[PDB]
Amino acid sequence: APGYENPAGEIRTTVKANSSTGNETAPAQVSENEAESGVTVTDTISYTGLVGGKTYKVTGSLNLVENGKAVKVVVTATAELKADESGKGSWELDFGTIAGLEEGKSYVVYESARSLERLIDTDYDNIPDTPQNPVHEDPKDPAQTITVVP
Ligand SMILES: [Mg+2]
Repeated sequence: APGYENPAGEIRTTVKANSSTGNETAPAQVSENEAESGVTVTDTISYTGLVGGKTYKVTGSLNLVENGKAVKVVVTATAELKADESGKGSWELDFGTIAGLEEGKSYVVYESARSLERLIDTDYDNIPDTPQNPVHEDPKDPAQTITVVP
């Protein structure tokens, strides 16, 4: 086949819980009363180095964090999303309305964006043979974290 330069992708994530958004410094926060009432959780996935116009199966997980480690999947969400023509842009993944988040606990979002098509050449025959799949799985990323406060 002709010249095939492998795409090299990166995804970053920002969680929103009700009206609170995580950032580089501090997690999103919801009160115990908000947690009892059901928390709307959405995650923004900022991507670069994807293949323009290609569809990615995005899977997200909301994870209980203890001692800086993800110890329990609370909920997952999934959608098939198209990369912008430039291969850079953002997606929104809607987790819906989450019950049972506990006061004093932190929860972290992970994202996996896996192309439907084979876009990575693993064997240098110039033929792509495996999906492109950047991930963001940082249990200590405050931008992906929700903390329940009194
Ligand atoms: Mg190949």
